[PDB]
Amino acid sequence: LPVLLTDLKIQYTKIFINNEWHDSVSGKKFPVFNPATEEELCQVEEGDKEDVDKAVKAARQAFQIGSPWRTMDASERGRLLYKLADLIERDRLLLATMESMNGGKLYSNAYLSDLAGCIKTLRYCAGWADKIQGRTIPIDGNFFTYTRHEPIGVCGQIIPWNFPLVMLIWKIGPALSCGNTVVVKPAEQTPLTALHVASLIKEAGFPPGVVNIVPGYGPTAGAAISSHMDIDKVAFTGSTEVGKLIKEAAGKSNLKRVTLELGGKSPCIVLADADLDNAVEFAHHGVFYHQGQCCIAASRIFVEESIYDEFVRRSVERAKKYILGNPLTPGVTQGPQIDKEQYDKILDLIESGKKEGAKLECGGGPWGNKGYFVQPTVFSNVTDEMRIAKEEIFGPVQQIMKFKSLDDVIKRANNTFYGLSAGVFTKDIDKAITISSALQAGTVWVNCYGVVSAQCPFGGFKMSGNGRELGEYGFHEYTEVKTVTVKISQKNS
Amino acid sequence: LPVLLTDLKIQYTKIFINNEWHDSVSGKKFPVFNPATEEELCQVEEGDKEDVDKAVKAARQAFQIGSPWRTMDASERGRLLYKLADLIERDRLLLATMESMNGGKLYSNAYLSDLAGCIKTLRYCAGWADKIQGRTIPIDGNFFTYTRHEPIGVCGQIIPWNFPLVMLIWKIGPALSCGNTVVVKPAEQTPLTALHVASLIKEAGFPPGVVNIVPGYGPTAGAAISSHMDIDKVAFTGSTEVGKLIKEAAGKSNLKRVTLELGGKSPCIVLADADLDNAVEFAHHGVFYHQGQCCIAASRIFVEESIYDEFVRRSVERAKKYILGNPLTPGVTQGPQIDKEQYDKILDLIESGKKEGAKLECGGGPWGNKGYFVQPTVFSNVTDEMRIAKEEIFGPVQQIMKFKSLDDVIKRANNTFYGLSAGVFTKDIDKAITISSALQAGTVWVNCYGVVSAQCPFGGFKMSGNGRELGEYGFHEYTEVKTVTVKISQKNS
Amino acid sequence: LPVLLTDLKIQYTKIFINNEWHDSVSGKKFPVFNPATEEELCQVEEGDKEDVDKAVKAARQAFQIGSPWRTMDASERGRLLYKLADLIERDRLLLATMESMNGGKLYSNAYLSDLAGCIKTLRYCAGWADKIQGRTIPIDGNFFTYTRHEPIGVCGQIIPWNFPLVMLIWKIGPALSCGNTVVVKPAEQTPLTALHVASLIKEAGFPPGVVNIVPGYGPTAGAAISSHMDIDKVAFTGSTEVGKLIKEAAGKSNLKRVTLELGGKSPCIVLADADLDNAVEFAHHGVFYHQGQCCIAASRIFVEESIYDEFVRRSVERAKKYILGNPLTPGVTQGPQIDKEQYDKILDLIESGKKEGAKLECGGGPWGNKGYFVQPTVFSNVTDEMRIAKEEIFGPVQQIMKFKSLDDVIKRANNTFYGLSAGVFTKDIDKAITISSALQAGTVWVNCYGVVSAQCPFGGFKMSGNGRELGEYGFHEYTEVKTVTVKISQKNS
Amino acid sequence: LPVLLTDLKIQYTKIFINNEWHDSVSGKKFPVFNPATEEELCQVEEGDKEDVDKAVKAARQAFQIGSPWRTMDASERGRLLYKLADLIERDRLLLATMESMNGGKLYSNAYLSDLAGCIKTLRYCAGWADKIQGRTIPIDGNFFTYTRHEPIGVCGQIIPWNFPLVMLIWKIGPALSCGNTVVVKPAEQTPLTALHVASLIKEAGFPPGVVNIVPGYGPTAGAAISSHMDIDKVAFTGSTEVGKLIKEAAGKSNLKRVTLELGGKSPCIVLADADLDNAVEFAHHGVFYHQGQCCIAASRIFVEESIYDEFVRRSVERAKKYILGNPLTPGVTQGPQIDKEQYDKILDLIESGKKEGAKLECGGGPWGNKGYFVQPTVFSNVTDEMRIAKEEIFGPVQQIMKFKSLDDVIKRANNTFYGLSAGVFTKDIDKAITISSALQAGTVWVNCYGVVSAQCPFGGFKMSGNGRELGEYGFHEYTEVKTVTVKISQKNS
Ligand SMILES: [Cl-]
Ligand SMILES: [Cl-]
Ligand SMILES: [Cl-]
Ligand SMILES: [Cl-]
Ligand SMILES: [Yb+3]
Ligand SMILES: [Yb+3]
Ligand SMILES: [Yb+3]
Ligand SMILES: [Yb+3]
Repeated sequence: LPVLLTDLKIQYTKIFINNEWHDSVSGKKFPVFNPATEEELCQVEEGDKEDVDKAVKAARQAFQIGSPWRTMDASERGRLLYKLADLIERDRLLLATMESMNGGKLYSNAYLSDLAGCIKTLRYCAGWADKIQGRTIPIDGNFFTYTRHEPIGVCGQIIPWNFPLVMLIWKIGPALSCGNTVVVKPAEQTPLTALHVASLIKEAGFPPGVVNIVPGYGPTAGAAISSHMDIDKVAFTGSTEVGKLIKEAAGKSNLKRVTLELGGKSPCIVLADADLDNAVEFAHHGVFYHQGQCCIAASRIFVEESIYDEFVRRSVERAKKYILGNPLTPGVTQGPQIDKEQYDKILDLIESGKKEGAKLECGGGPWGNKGYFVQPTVFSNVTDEMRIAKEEIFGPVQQIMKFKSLDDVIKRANNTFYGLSAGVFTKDIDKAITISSALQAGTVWVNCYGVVSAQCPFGGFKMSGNGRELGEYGFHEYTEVKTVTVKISQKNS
Repeated sequence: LPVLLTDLKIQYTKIFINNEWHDSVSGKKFPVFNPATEEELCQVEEGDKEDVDKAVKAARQAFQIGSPWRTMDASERGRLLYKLADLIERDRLLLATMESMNGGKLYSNAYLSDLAGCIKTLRYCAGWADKIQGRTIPIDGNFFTYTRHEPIGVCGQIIPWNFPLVMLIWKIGPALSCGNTVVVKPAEQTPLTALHVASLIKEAGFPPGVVNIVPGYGPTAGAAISSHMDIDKVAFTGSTEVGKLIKEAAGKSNLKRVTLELGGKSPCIVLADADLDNAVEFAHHGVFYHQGQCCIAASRIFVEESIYDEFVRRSVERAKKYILGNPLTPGVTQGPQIDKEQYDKILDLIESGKKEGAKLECGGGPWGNKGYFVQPTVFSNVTDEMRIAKEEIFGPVQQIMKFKSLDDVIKRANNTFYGLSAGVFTKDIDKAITISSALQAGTVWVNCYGVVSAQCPFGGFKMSGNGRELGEYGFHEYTEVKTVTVKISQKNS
Repeated sequence: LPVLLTDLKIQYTKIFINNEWHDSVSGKKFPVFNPATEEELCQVEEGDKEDVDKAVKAARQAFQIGSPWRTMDASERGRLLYKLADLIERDRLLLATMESMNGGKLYSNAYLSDLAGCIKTLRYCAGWADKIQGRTIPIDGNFFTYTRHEPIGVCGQIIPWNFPLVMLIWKIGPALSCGNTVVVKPAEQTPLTALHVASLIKEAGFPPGVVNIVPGYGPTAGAAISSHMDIDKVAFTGSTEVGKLIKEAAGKSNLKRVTLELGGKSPCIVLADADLDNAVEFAHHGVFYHQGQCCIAASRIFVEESIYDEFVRRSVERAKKYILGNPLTPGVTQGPQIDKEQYDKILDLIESGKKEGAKLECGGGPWGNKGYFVQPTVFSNVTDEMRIAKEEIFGPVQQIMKFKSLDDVIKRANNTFYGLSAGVFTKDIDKAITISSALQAGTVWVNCYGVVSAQCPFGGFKMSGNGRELGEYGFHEYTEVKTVTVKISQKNS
Repeated sequence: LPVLLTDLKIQYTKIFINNEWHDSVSGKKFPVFNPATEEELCQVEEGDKEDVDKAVKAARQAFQIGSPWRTMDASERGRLLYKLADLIERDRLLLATMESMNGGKLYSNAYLSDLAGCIKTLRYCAGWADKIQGRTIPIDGNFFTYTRHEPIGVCGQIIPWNFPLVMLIWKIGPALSCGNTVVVKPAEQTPLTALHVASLIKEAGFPPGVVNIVPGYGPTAGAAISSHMDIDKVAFTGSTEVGKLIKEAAGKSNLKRVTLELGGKSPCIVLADADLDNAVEFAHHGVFYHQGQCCIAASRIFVEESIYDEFVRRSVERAKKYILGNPLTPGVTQGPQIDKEQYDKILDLIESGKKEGAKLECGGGPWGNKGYFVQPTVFSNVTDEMRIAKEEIFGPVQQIMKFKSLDDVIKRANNTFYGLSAGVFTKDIDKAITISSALQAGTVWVNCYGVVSAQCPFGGFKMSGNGRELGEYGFHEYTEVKTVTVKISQKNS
């Protein structure tokens, strides 16, 4: 784990449009904070409807027929993306520090996991650019028919604060690989890494207007994107609540395409025959990773009666081993929550757990004199009606439940409007296949949890999302199919 | 062209749920009319929110893990669909008569085109049932990862009145092939063919609750479908205006998946080098087919200056050759519009053409003492600002425009919020490919128009739709991808 | 199990070319026998090089550009195949009787398994006809590039005697679905079902010359096919020995494409944790099905030491329960071997088992006064060097071996030039996945054996074959890819 | 066009096995020559059957289950290939010089075309590594079935002398991307670039034994590869004559898979309406590129009568503009033929053209006092029976023929056992599509010629080849499909 041997200096704080740095039309700025100290890190230009309009015009112009981005070889789009990955690799130390400092993310994770995933995902996407293909089709009658899988056009992309850099790349990688242009609105909490990446997009040689980055707030800049009459598609990751507003606004405006990656209340099912230590470790990591600030948090763990007490005991032992503090210090194993609103919501939910009669096993309160820290918390004897069993906590709070009937626990696992992911722990082949088939979740892990790679599509069932990101399948939502049918004198097979 | 040698008797008029016939919960009925005579044909049970709720419960139960529809071989779903096609083929005379009588559709077309397309499309879809496949994926790390392309679940399907039988099959064929269950709401104007098909679904042996058909009105039964908290996906074909309401309601309710096939204002571009007679014939058929009541109507025809006068002349000659009347009588070549609302809208638009200074070449008024008939109408010297150049008419009204610059005419062709289809007429290879690439339309025909087959995906760019129907690509919107990732000791390529 | 209530009458005995029945050019005929009685059933026209030449000219003419088979809609090729399946279904009783009588196949199996598989496979293939698609490709430079997946042309298809009807359809179904024309040479032992099917091909309405059937001998008619200068592809199922001659002759003649489905010496690995009764039953059925006359016979069963004695005991109990006799009589559970040569080879191999010191558990000799019957035979304590452990027996002879080390048994399983299939019996998820990955076999069954369906590709590793049949992947070997690259002024994504 | 500013020094001349440099088992060496001067460049170790055996053992060991190459992430195989491309890019000057000096290839072409194509193709292949996917399949019955697209194993790859570096990468790129190990035998005329690349394979960090390079002769080392009992697949590019021997030897040995890219006698058809200057230029470049030493040489140009004289005139003008000499000197536009055998064959064929009565328009003899130079030669009034119209010349010799009937000229174009490529020159959409459909050739160019890219599959019909290289489709011949079918209690869609 190497480190940045010089203090981090912030440089890019302006709106990025047509590969140039712009002040906001209003001239207004907004503060960016460090969640571990509660102090301001810098001021960033506040983009609003006027700044989004400017970005969309730039993206539209870069998408015009005959433009450099439209006419360059698909393989050259791929080359630009591979170059961008090499540049992010070059700036790995500074990006990981910036991510840790701005996002409250453990530095070891930011460096070893987030930045590695960013680079790997970009390289994966670069490889697809010249492999996106349409079809020739044996239509009835004397015609030659083919399809083009064209880019859609201008894509508005709203990035969350939990994995700012990784999610930036999950959105721009496929969009750019397919030949779209983008208007990106990073989270108001975490715009800094995106703006540094914008500097590298310019350096890599992307044509101007292909990527535009407008920092600002959700209700202003985000709503402007979702309601814009000349944005062809919006991609959003965040709360199911905002996802509903995005989908509504797309309908009311211009029927723009929508992909959504939203909340979860993901279940694990631990059968009596499971490797118990493996299940305890993965379920733990599943819920506590990045201070519980993952959509796929394993937030309902159902364990068969006969191993339930042992599971809870081993779980509690594991949860008591954390060292809270500044995420930049080596040996620290839990950072802060992102901000006050999230912090408040987590404490309010923990209070309902206590009140509604869940058994508190450890934690259950705040920590420290500054920073938005929550003690890692475990609740056992949780029942399905409790707030902590129904609502996404997005904090370091583990719920452990008991079951005796597999039919019943699958019904309980599925009894939610969420459906992002699930885990199944068992040594039985038949159970692994049949339970994973029966769970209403977009990703099911068997004897593991939280394994996400560029090669696999990822997305939710039900209210956890619309569409998929990554893998071969995820590229589909960044193309628009055009059928061309040509009259011919005589067709032959 | 054989005919039904006995008078048509109407039999199926009730709500179809769990393969049984139900009265409406309210007990209310609504009238169904013949648009050629303005007389009532029968009374049909009026489904509302209570009847939709009943249908969705039935569809949900038929979709449960372990149910007959979920556990039967994919190849058996295909067999049921091929059986259903054979039954529709058996009842071809009666279905085509019912379609002609109820829908105002020329009988020769209903028999030779609509019913043939219904049967062919069903047979095509039947063939896909056991060919829908997921992937095994070479994920990073020691894991085995695969995907399942599962059915989504309960699909609400809202069918238009213009092609009631064909569009019923375009929706149910793929949905059922993929293993979904469906709640169908046929158009209030045209429920009769759908209910007859329901009788054949029962006869073919589909399990109960797999297909449920609830006749009724858009604002009541349609809104109930779009806003239902346990419908996983809604598919709608109709006006862009209603499409916007559907997408809004999906967002506000349960974030259900939405596919929309909506209006158009589709352009044709006729180059000076085109086979003129071929272009005149296809552009004519393109706009006048089924009394102009096609989403893909070729409603803006741009013709190069030097051949423009000849094109208009030959167009007018062709448009003056129709015989209006009852669509059941042999030799009749134009039937009525579907209803009063459509009729009014068409006459009001024709009035704006005259008023705003378009040149009326033929037609321009109503016809007859009964039935919703409009004279076939041609306007030349149309300009881009006129109501008839901007708004979907959905009537027998042809607009012919002049151009001299190809750059300019592509911009004019694309200058609309619509984007369903387009036509290009030229003998030049380079022009055919480059113009078709530049047009923002889901289907582009070259030297033809209106060629639609089961093998080709069909759908709109921009506000003409979201998603695609038919072809390999159209099956994607009736599946939900689940990724399963299994921990293993050691992976090998 | 219904039966033919009238004595079977043989009708079609001539060469089938251009949908007409031909005598042999020489005028010669050859006898066809019943293997259960050793008596002649009829005389069939003996096709030779002159008759193959005539068939290839017919197939070539039916494949010419502009011919009915080349110009008909892909969907119509599919319709013809679905019609042919309906006709085979209609003649199911007579075909199953003919198969049983001619092939020595148990009637219950012929009716319930072979004929059902024939019909299902044809219906599967029919579904692919209009779903075979090429690609549009984003090539570097200003070009439009697409591919056509064309039929190859005239395909010579050499069918084995073990599953004459099923294998006829495995070859012609995909070939015809893809738009090829075929010259078929059924096994000299079993030409009768193929000729009846030819009568149904004519009845279904296939254009003449699309399917031609030339009965005759391997060294004459088969060699003529393999060495023909105007056959584009040869498909052969049979012994690895003949497969080598076919591949050699394709190289020496016209470099025709070759697919081969050849012998096996397929292993099963039974782990100590396996469901023992399930493993015993599947391994038994795996080796004894159709008198052991299956390429995939489970002819080396490796069982973990601790359950080995119990496995052998339960295996022997199962093998002693057969009733030998005429395959048409209800209750009979083992028919004869196909002919003298196979019969001799089986007895000679059984003699080596005894001689080389394998432990004979049951059987080990001939049965009856007529017909080519072999007692069902089990050998335990078999070692890897014995003839019965190395050579394909193609008879009712089970070999059971012991192992203690999983590493070692995988090496033993793989230590063969064969590689058609394998079985793994275990309750452990990790073992199932890792063992199946490590086995060098085209199909690996887990906790089952011999499960073959139209939807799955099937074929060998190593000397068990070249290429795959059936599934999506199997259709590839019946197309030829043509790339078309068109110069254009300017490409756009 | 930058150049190597230091004299080229040859370094790598030994056999490359397990990432180490080996002398030949015999200790023998063979000379390598410069074809422009006829002088020896160096001595290289002569690999024979003993050296191939050593290479195959190394490749087999690197392919064992549990080895680094088998267990590394697919994405890491891709990374190694992208690294190798970066290294070839770094050594571009030296590789292009070595190619020019050893291969007789014009330096500008070697640098700007060959090396660029090498790098681009490697980068394309790198992108596929983690995108090779199998399927999950909805089989009949209660089973879970999936497929693995595994690497085949040890691939023997025999590279031609005409494009030594490009063809090396066309073979190793896909093979390695798919996870195979390789034993490569470069052409005896041109081993030097391959051995330098081997040095870069070691530097990039490929595991030992994954790539092994054995220089030597065709009849010894090549035959050893083709006949080896433990090589799973052989890929060969070269003469159709040797291709036949390779396919024969694969059949006689171990039924190894064979892909062949062989000769051509490719036709162009120039219609009267074609852009004549464009057609003349592409047809010229098509036949004369790299001294005519391309499999796809446009060696039969059929031109419509009315433009034939003008075409010949303009062709002859173009062919008279070459400057022959050493391919390293700027401004030189034609290098030597590769060796004496090729040189002799070309002069002998040119002599038949004169003798059999073709009209000699220019050239027709040798050039210079040293080097294997042939004057660029044009023959008009060529007829279909002449040796120069039937046999692959593989030299700078253009044949121009006359036609009047399009039906007849397509028959003439197709009347050959070859089928690699073809060109069609016309402005007519219908003709372009229908002629390209009717030509029996693997690649058809329209209004261009010789356009080859990594994204497009390439290969022959008929005796010009078996299989395809490059594009998505070309990756298929470097995988082996394994079906895994798992018994389950109950399947659900
Ligand atoms: Cl498509
Ligand atoms: Cl997928
Ligand atoms: Cl392809
Ligand atoms: Cl597959
Ligand atoms: Yb505080
Ligand atoms: Yb009226
Ligand atoms: Yb005997
Ligand atoms: Yb000389």
